[PDB]
Amino acid sequence: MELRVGNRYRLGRKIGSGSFGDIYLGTDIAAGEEVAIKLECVKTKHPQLHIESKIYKMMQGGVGIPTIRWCGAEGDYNVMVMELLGPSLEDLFNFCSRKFSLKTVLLLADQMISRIEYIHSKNFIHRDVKPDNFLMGLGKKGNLVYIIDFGLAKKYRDARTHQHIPYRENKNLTGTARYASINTHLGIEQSRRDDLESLGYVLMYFNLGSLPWQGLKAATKRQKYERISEKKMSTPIEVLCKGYPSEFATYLNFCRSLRFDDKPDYSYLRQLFRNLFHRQGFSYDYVFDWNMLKFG
Amino acid sequence: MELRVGNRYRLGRKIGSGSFGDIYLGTDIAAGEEVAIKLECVKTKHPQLHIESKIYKMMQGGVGIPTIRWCGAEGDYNVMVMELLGPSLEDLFNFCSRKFSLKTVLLLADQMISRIEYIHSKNFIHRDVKPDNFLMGLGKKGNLVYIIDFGLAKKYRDARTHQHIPYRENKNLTGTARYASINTHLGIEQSRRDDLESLGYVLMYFNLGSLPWQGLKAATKRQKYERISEKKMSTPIEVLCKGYPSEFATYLNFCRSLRFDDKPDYSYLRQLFRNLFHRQGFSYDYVFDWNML
Repeated sequence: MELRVGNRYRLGRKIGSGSFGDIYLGTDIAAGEEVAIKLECVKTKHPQLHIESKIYKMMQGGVGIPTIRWCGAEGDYNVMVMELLGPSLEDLFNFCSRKFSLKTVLLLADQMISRIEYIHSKNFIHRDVKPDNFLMGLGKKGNLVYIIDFGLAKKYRDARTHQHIPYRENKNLTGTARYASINTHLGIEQSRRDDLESLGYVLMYFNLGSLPWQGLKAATKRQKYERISEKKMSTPIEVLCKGYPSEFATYLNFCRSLRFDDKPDYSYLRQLFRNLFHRQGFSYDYVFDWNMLKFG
Repeated sequence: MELRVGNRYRLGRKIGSGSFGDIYLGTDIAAGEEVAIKLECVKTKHPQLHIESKIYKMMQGGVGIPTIRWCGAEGDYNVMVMELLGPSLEDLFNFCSRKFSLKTVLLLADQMISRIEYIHSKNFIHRDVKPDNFLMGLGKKGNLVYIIDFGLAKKYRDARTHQHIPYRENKNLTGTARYASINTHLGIEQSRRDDLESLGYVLMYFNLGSLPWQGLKAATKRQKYERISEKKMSTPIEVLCKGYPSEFATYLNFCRSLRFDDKPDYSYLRQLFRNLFHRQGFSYDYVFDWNML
């Protein structure tokens, strides 16, 4: 027979995986809406999915935040049902043969910095900023970048008093070593500035095709991240951003300078890229590389 | 047979002397890792080790604080094993022909000011700030400045009431006289302002290569101190910092004006240098002087 979670959610193909497990394609039969079901094995060891849902619900209403359909349990699984979105930026990147033009990077950067700014206004740091955790909407929302996966996210200040978490060393879960900030590598607690730094890397990855510390291929020993850490701290911003508009190097440097508790000047950051956008004479249409690909 | 402390670490070369003990090289036989061993003879008239191990423990979790591995009582000694770290800022200074470039000095100044700030948030004052008490980490943490040696550390306010300690004078000089603040030389009770003033002299030591009171000939130690104090008190900060970015002069001045119980504004003090780092067009890379050799 057919497999249906909840009652209304027809389970489907395994379309991917996230932090708390796998992401399956599903269908709300009682509504005919294709949705995304994420299910974590009831008792793994650290049942973090009931936590992620909480965050999504705190962010509910924000621009570019996926809507949650249902949260609950079904046997050996606790399922979260959320809005199915378009391809991730990684998919689109590969789709474009791993080549984003400056305009698209600038067009994207503007929205990515806004999603990041929003999570922070709600007292949280994302902690795992990568091209996979951003998706494009569908249909009418086709030009809006969405931010997903609040698995490694953390509250960085009291939601009432707004008192920032203290400066100490990390005793938590880390994200992708490839887009990690230098502090993450130094073993320091992550905060607002670190989310923006990784973005600097995501942006440079989109411009470069791949990062310099990417694919070092180390030995069988436990830490390959030691090489990444090194390659990363040894590669100066001026060399990394070589051959590109200074706004990118100026972006990374600024983020590196910020103190653990400084509130970032987001507008300044949006300002750098917009000025460059207007300079190169770009129209602010939401026509991206992947839209032009249909004509060659 | 082989010298084995607590049946866990083999003892090695004495690599120095802490505030009240000797630091020996050690090897966690099991994990093979290199550690640092501090020893205090049980028959000491002024046991501090049990006090110091406690302080390191309170400090645990802070950025740049060394880890204590084990504490044990051997036959004739009390033992405190802690993680071994990299070279100190003195060993690197000397390695670098005793010359630190502006950005290396600024990049360190920021971390050094963070550590002191941290300790103060824990209700303690270091009271012996010098380059020897600052060590770089190992491997990936090799870009992190650590603070060590809490042997002379004193609590400056109640752990609960936060009632700052009383003003007292006629005290004795505590710490290296070369970096000791003018107040320390005047036998005045130490507080937060003193830890930061001394850090000031440490920065200029890195800039200048030597300090105006360093090298005075004297036989008697109190005579030594008397001379050092004289030169120090008689050397204008404006003159001292001659030719270096005013920020340093601004720093020492600020420090020498905080009232005894004043809560230093560590952000302003850091903002000076971060602003200077910025005006010099310095970029944020973790490559230091010693890395260009």
